[PDB]
Amino acid sequence: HQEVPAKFNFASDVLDHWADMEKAGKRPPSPALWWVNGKGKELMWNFRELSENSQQAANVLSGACGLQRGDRVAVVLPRVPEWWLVILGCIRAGLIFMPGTIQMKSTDILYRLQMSKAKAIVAGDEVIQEVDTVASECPSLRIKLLVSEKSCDGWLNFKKLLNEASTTHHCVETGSQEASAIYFTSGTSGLPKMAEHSYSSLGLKAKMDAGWTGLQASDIMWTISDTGWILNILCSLMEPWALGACTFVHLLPKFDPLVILKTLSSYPIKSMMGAPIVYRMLLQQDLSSYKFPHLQNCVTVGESLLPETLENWRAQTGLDIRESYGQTETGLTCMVSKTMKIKPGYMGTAASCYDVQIIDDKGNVLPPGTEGDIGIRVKPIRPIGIFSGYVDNPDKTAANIRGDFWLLGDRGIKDEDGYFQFMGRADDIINSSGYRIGPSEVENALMEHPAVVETAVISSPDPVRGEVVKAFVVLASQFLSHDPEQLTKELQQHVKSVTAPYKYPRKIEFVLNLPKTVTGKIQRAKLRDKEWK
Ligand SMILES: CCCC(=O)SCCNC(=O)CCNC(=O)[C@@H](O)C(C)(C)COP(=O)(O)OP(=O)(O)OC[C@H]1O[C@@H](n2cnc3c(N)ncnc32)[C@H](O)[C@@H]1OP(=O)(O)O
Ligand SMILES: Nc1ncnc2c1ncn2[C@@H]1O[C@H](COP(=O)(O)O)[C@@H](O)[C@H]1O
Repeated sequence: HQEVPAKFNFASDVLDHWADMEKAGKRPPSPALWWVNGKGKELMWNFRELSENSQQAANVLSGACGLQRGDRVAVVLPRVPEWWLVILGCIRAGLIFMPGTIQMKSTDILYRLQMSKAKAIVAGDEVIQEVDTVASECPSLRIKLLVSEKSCDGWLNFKKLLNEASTTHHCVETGSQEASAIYFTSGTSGLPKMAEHSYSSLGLKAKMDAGWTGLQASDIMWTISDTGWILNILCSLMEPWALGACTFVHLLPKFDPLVILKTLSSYPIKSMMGAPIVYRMLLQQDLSSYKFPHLQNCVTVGESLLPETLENWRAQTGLDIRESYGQTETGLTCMVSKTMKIKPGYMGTAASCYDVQIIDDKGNVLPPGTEGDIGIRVKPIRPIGIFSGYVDNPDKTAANIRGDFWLLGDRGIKDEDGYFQFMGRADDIINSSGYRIGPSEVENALMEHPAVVETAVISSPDPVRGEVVKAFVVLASQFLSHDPEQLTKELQQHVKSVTAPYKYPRKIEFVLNLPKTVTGKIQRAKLRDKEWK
């Protein structure tokens, strides 16, 4: 059960509120999207322009391309304004948007198009070849829209059609619970599932969290993220636009901490969001060379924020980092808001929609100080912000419900004030530098190589990245004579070539056998335990 309005749409109910206010002269034209490429190109839309231009977006998707309410549109773009325009476009036209990363390889993309039966893909120069390799294998795929300075046979020209489109679109009266986005999400075993979010679970939820960061209507916030991750829709797009604030985007084509540091010291960025690894890379630089007195709010999600990282950032910049915690399925689940005291090593308290608790094997709420499983009350009322379920897979959804609670799959402890401390993933999912990696994905990749007869992929402790993907590999005997170091690199290269490179095995150990259950299932937990300390 849920307690929402019957209808909601971020675009008509939030974005267009800010456009009208400018139109009505009740607010001056206020910056919404400020994009830079680092090479001297900058573009800015105020809220009217953002509105007008994304209505153009919607008319491209629904008029030119004929996409219809409920159709699914894959979106694989780098950090260019058109991602924001397209996403808004989908929201207006009632299209289900499915972001992914430009790190994807052809098989990654095939898997998503076939699984989702997408009717459209909106891509850039990065993956176009990749897509063309597999498009003929996707019978539901009708529309291929390319965001590029070049045109290409078989691709519609987004930037041209956009410019040709009307600035008036009639926004669809989308329902609160109606599908708006699918985000593919990795699991403890098997390949990625389709996590479906509603118009409310993203848009209403973000409206209600808006401000936790410390952002005000007149500030600029820079979220540093691949456009594919849910971080992007919630913090780069919805958080600021809920408040009428401006969102900053740097193409940041190579993730360069020095460019980050120069950007912070050259623009009036008030808030920044990024995974802890971003703050760690930044700390490896010489921050004395930079000053950014305008920056006041630094937040993080995706990984545990190390007390030492928190400490050093404070020492080196005079600023706190306020942590938050969540997953694709739940969004922002816990946070340290601007006014809360920071407890090093704790990720904050429940998002305001959520009853978050530590729960036992039978689903009972545990007392403070007791380790258990972290859970969001979803019965009898399902809170605004929880996703709608795994598409086509209600069993897997049912499988993460225990009693009245949805299970995050993380262990934790709750203190006396309701602050949560993360105590580890309870399953085989790997978290490496803020990525959520399914072990089967990396295993299948390795198994394609003739050298690998059997493999198990588990997490390995790493100072810098927290945790890295490690493979245990049983070798085809022919290969026992190869140089190990050479063979390791060959295998690493192989994984990187067939699936998004971020998941490759940074460590590989060759072994004669993998431990198993009497039923013949590999005991990753066993390997994982031995690998830690
Ligand atoms: C409510 C929940 C919200 C959320 O938290 S959503 C989750 C948020 N998570 C994140 O944002 C993840 C953030 N972390 C990162 O982005 C980091 O990985 C970070 C900061 C960019 C550092 O990245 P890098 O080490 O440069 O690269 P990477 O860690 O992504 O690993 C990729 C490996 O492969 C390479 N690669 C990348 N693109 C490639 C390409 N197109 N072709 C061939 N190779 C490529 C890359 O060099 C790296 O390999 P290597 O370490 O150099 O051997
Ligand atoms: N603040 C944090 N501390 C520790 N782990 C986190 C934090 N935020 C996110 N995670 C991990 O990342 C997962 C979410 O991955 P994703 O679904 O890609 O957002 C969670 O289930 C946690 O395992």
